[PDB]
This record gives sequence, structure tokens and C-alpha cells, in this order.
Amino acid sequence: AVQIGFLLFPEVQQLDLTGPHDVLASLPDVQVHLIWKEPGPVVASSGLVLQATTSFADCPPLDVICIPGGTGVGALMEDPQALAFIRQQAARARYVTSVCTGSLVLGAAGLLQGKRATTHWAYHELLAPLGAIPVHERVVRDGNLLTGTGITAGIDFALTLAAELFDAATAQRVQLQLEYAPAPPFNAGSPDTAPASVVQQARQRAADSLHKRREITLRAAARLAA
Amino acid sequence: AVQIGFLLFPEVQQLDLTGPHDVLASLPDVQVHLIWKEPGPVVASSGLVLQATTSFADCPPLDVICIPGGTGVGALMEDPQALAFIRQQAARARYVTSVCTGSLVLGAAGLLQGKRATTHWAYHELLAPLGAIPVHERVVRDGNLLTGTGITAGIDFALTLAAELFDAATAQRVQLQLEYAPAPPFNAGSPDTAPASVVQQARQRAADSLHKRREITLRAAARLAA
Repeated sequence: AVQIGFLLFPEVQQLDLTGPHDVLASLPDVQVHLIWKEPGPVVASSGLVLQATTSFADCPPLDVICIPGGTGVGALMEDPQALAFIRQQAARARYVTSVCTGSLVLGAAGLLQGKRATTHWAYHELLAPLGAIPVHERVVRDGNLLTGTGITAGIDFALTLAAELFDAATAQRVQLQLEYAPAPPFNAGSPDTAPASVVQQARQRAADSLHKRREITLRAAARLAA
Repeated sequence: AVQIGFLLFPEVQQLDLTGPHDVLASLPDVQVHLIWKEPGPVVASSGLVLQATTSFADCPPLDVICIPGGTGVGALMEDPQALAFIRQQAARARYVTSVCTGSLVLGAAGLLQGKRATTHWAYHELLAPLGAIPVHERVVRDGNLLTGTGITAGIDFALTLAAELFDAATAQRVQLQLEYAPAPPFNAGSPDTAPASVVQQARQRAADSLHKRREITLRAAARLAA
């Protein structure tokens, strides 16, 4: 069975995780793990309570690891236990993936050094200090690394993974079974397409978080420099 | 605060729920409830464990009710407690919504009689016996009823609801904050666009479930006829 693991941490953006989880869990001969320091409840940033299924110590070697984003990313960027786990799994995984600000965690772990990557538009400036080559595209692949943007990036890239792990027909069948054919009623999902006034409001609301994450990023970069 | 409730039941398709939940929970002055017969763990069809936050008896009057789909829909279609709750909330809700096979539950509750509605493509034949006017469109509105197809229908219609409950700028801001701009790597999300061989495989895999749901639907329709 293909072993797929998601890191589940306090203050995760749950949809970053729950989207690809439901897609990948639809495939034959896959086992999906929700990983944290111990099994038990973990609260997402919305207050939704999820349940981790395995600890770092008990997790099997993964074929796919996926790091979601969320408010809670700041803490993870300085969690040496979590970073060590990610590095250990990444060494042998067939695919190392992230959604949204999850790529900042990969960055803190040292896994973006010299790699093309993306992250959430409001935090994109934080990639370069972590050694990445920043790319403004929705899905960026570099070898076995796949970083994506958007709360539902993992749904889209899960279909890519399905096609490569199995075959295109299998990916198409899952898409059809899920009747997955999005059609957003607005076109404001990028700072390049949203109205300027909306971009300003979003930027202002992110400013405190960005400031705090600048500080964290610099400490994380210092650790990589050592 | 706008009160939004999701029915959370065993064997739910969790993404049907978790998608709109994360979008709507991003809005100011909203409270989101996960409703079942009592608070506590509820297991989704993938094995993901979620937590209901309130009981039927304690739930406040809702402004929006949303019924997700999933394997577990068959049981709900004959759960008199659940159906009575849905009817009670629907009487005063500003919006009555469903995702995927959740519309079959609205049908069993009597809420589709004479109404235009959709459901999952493989189960679409079950709408007419429940009194609906079947429509092959991704989102169907009829008065305050909104039924959608696709595992992520609720993400898209949550943006519509945001715009009507608040304003378009607010919906656009949430879309931008979430960087929501899907781009599926395949085009097989409808039986009209998928390859015929894929449609056949999907139909065959749904056949047992459809057969069982035909039986349930006829019993549910008999109750409506009384």
C-alpha cells in the first residue's frame, strides 16, 4: 500500500489538508496518516477539531508527505522535532508536497535550498531568505518537490499524483466519481485579478502576521546558515 | 451573528462539509455549527474523525443550513429524527443548501416537492420520485433552495452566500485571502466530458449503491405520499 502522510498541527488551515485527504483516500491500496507528536485531537484555525492518527515515532516510511499551511505555520518553523521528522521523511519519499504557507515549513527544514518554489501570495517574499528560487505560479515542481498555492491546491495536485502513482484513467475516474469541476463565482483569487481595493484590504489584514513571520523566518534562516 | 449549520453524520463525504466550513468560518460575525444527535465524534466515509458541536435539541435557529452528501445519505433518508430537524430549520432559514447526494436527504424530508434541483450525476434519476424537477446543472437555485454538484460545490456557493449575506467586496476578499483559483489537471469531472471508458467504470462501481438507494428512495417517497 502507498503510504501518504499529512502533518496535522494546531492552527492548521484545515481545508489545505482535508481536500487532498478525501481525494487520495478514494484511491485503491493507499493508507493515509494524520501525523502529529502523538495521536489525539488537534484544533484547526477555524475551531474544527481533527484527530491525529499517528505519532512521529510510529509513522511508517512515507511515499508522499504533504505539509498544509495555516496560522500555525509560524510555530512549526521553529519546532525542531517537527522539522527533523520532515527532513527524515523527505529523504526517501517519492513526493514532498506542500499547500499554501506549508512551503515555509519546508523552507525552515532546509528543503527549499536551491529549489524553485511558491507559497501564499502575501508571504511570497519569505521564500528567498530560506534559500528558494521564488516562482509566481500556482503549482511549482522541482524534482520530487511540489509546492502549490490556494487553499485547494492539494485537490488539483492530488489528481496529478494519482495519475503518476497509478495511471491517467484512475485519476480521471476519481475526478468523475467526485464530480469535481469547479466554477468560482468571482475571479478574485489572485492579486493580479482581484480589484485593487480588495488587494489593499487583504494586504492590510495580513500585515501583522507578515511582520511576525519576517522575524521567525530570519531566525530559521540563521539556523540553516549554521 | 449569522448562524450557519452543517449536518454531520456517520459516513459523510467530509470534503462536502469541510470546504464550505473553512470558507464561511473566514467571515466576520458568523457562528458555524456541526450538528448531530449529540455532540461528539462522527466518522466520515474515509475514516477521518470529526466532532459534532451541538445536538438537534440545542441547535439555535439557523440562517443557513447545509446538508453534505456521502455514503451515509442512505441511512439519513430514513432517519425520522434527522428529517424532522431539517424540516424545522428549513422553515425559517434564509438559505437551505446541499452538496452532492445531500439533496436526496432534502428530498426525503419533502423539501424538493415542486422544486428545481440537482444531485450527483450517478444518482440523478432519484430526484423525480422525490417530487423534484430534475435539472442537469452544477448549481440550481429555486427560491431559497440551492443544490450543487461536485465535492467542492459548497466552496463555490459559499462565496455566493458571502456576497448576498454581506457584499461582493467581502466575498472577493475571502477568495483572495484563500488564493482560491482552481485549475484541475484533467477535464473528467462530468459524464459529458470524461472518456466513455471512464464513465463506464464509474457507473459500474456505483451500481450496487444505486440499487440500494432506489429501494430507499421508494420507501421515502411512500412516506411523502401519506
